Amino acid sequence: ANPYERGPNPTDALLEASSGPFSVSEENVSRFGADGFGGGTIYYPRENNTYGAVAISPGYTGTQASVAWLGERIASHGFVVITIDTNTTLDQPDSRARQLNAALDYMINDASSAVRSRIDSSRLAVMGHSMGGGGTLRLASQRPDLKAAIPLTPWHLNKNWSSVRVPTLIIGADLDTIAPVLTHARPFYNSLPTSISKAYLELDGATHFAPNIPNKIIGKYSVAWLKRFVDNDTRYTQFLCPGPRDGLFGEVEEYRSTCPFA
Ligand SMILES: [Ca+2]
Repeated sequence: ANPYERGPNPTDALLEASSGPFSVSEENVSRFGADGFGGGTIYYPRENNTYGAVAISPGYTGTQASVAWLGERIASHGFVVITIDTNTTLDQPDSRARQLNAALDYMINDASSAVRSRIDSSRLAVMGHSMGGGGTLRLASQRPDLKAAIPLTPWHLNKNWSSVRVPTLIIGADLDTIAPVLTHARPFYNSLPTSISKAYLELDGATHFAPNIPNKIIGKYSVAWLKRFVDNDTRYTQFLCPGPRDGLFGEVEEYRSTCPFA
C-alpha cells in the first residue's frame, strides 16, 4: 500500500550490481545555464513514473566526473539524480550547500519536461563527497523538508550537527588522511541526535577517494538508504538493520545505526 515503491523486490546481489533495474537517460545543464551552481548532468529513469530527486556534490578541486558513476547507479534504481559541478572548484562546504539547493531548484523548475514529469518535487535528497559531504550536512541542518542526506567521507570545520533532523547515513574511510574519521566523520555522526534515523558506515582499507570510483558497498548502501527514506520503502530496511557485518570476513570496518528506524 506504499505508493512510492518502485522496481522489483530487492536482494543483496541486485544492490551490488553495476546497474539497477531501470534504464536511464541523461539531460545536461551547462555552467551558464545553471543559476547558483556550475552545471551538471541529470540522470533519470526512462520508465514513466514519478520518482524522488537527488543532488550530489563533489569535493574540493572535484568535478562531477568524480561522482558520476554513483549518480547514474542511483538513478538506475529509480531516482532522478543531478551530479553537479560547483561555481569554482575551491568552494567551501557552506557554499556547496547553497549549490546543492540551487541544483534541486533547477531540476524542479528549469529542467525540461522529461525531467520535471519524472520528479515528485516533495521527495528530495542530497549527497556529497568530502567538502560536498560537509555541504550535505549543512543543507540538511537547514532543511528538515529533505527526506535523506548521505555525506561521503565528509569534511567540515563545524563538528556539531545536532540540528539535523533528516535521515542521515555517513560513510567514512578508515585510512582517510584528508578528512580523518577521528576528527570529521565520527564526530559528525556522534553529534547527530539519537532521536533521528541515522547510520555510520566506515569502509575498511579505504582512502579519502574510495567514493570516486565504482564501489559496490557505497552503491549498495546509498541506494538502500535512499529507498528506505526517500520512498519510505520498507523492503530495504533488511539491508540497513542490522546492516553490514562489522569485522573479519565482513563488509566494513564499522557500522553503527539507530535501528530500528521509525
Ligand atoms: Ca552557473
